[PDB]
Amino acid sequence: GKLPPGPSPLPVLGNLLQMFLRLREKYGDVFTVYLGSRPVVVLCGTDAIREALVDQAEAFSGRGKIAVVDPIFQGYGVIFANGERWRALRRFSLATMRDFRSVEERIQEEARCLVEELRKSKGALLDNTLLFHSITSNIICSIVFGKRFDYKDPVFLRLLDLFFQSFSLISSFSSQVFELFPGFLKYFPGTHRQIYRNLQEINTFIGQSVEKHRATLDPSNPRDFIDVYLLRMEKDKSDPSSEFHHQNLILTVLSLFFAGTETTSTTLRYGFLLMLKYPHVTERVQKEIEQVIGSHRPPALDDRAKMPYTDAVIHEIQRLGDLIPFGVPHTVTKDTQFRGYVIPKNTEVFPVLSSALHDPRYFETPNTFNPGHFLDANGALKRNEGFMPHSLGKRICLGEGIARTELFLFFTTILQNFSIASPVPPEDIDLTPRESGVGNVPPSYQIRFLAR
Ligand code: HEM
Ligand SMILES: Clc1ccc(-c2cnc[nH]2)cc1
Repeated sequence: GKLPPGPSPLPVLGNLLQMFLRLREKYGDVFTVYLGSRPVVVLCGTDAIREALVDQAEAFSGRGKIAVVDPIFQGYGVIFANGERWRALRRFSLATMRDFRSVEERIQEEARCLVEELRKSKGALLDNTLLFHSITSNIICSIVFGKRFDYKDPVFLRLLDLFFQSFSLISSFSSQVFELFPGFLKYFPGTHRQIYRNLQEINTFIGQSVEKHRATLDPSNPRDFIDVYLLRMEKDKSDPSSEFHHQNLILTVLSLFFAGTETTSTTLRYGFLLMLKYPHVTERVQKEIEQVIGSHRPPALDDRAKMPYTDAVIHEIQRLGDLIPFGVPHTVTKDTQFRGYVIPKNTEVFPVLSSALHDPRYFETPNTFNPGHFLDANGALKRNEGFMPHSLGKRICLGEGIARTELFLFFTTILQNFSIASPVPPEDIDLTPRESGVGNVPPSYQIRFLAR
């Protein structure tokens, strides 16, 4: 057969001289795009993403490559694995992170520390970027290492700087050009060398933690993901077919930090910029916190079901946020039939999540902040099929539950204790991203946390 429609490519440049959502109106919801010397099928709109990821879930359950980090991951780890490797790691990961209320108690604890830290500034202007990277890194440190770090620790901070520098280098023009031609640019200096060095330095720290965990291991009292994985690693020691080896341990742990920090942190950074721009919304979240939780006890995950306005605001922050606008690349596991077109085995697929989050079928005002998008006539929370910020299908975000608990407990715990102000008036606040790509990031801003 033939691949979906699209612009006619060129020998090596592919469709370079024709550069996803731009091409949609001419070719359609599903089209073929050549990113140099490789073809990609793009899925635009809620229904075409749902058709592929939900209706043909096993076929679209493959994972593609991100050329700038593929030299680190090399198909290992829970995010970038495929086939049996992926199934075994994902199954083990859901099971272990589910075995350790404790993720909620640790998020509550991390929110109590954040309040304590914001209270020391005493209403001073600060850039919350570093503290939001720190609380989301501390939830994973707690899960994978069985402990958290102090916000003023220089070991912790040196690893964050180096790590968050990598996300900025990944979602950049330099790295975007690398994706189009990495078989040629790998031989020259570029951001790929810095991304490589920064993630190798974090892998070295993970490797040290794993040997320290093994050296202090109590097999009858596992305390975290690494301990559990080391016990599965000694169980499967005899089987050479086992996926539970050292290379998958380091790159699974890296995968959880790579995925579990940047995006949640930015969601919180973006949310506080919207709460600065729309104080009537922040005031209303505080009114709802005051009625359900009050001012003495801290927020708990059970409070969310009784706080639909706050819950709707958080949905709208993720929707308008649109942090992963093209999704994480997929691949077809076989030669698939899709809308009359034939997608050959191993072809890369891009579920353009942004086109679902801004779909005018499901959102009255797609480009405007409207918490009413998730509230019905009775003031109750309603969800629609356009809301897919964590994607869907078999590759659906493994930390969806963690991420959603973090946003609830950090937004409400901060707002119960603090009000916010900025030198920029609400009407002059801009929400333009700082660096687009695999991970959206908004512009840096200043904010005061005023104790109540
Ligand atoms: C607001 C925060 C977050 C957002 C918007 C988000 C979004 C996404 C998206 C769009 C994908 C791609 C799914 C696909 O390939 O179709 C994904 C995958 C993934 N997420 Fe997240 N995520 C968030 C937080 C987290 C957290 C906190 C964790 C870890 C605790 C995590 C772990 C993962 C993993 C391991 C994958 C790969 C799943 C697989 O390939 O099987 N994420 N996420
Ligand atoms: Cl290349 C890439 C891979 C995974 C993520 C991710 C998963 N969940 C949150 N972030 C982001 C970017």
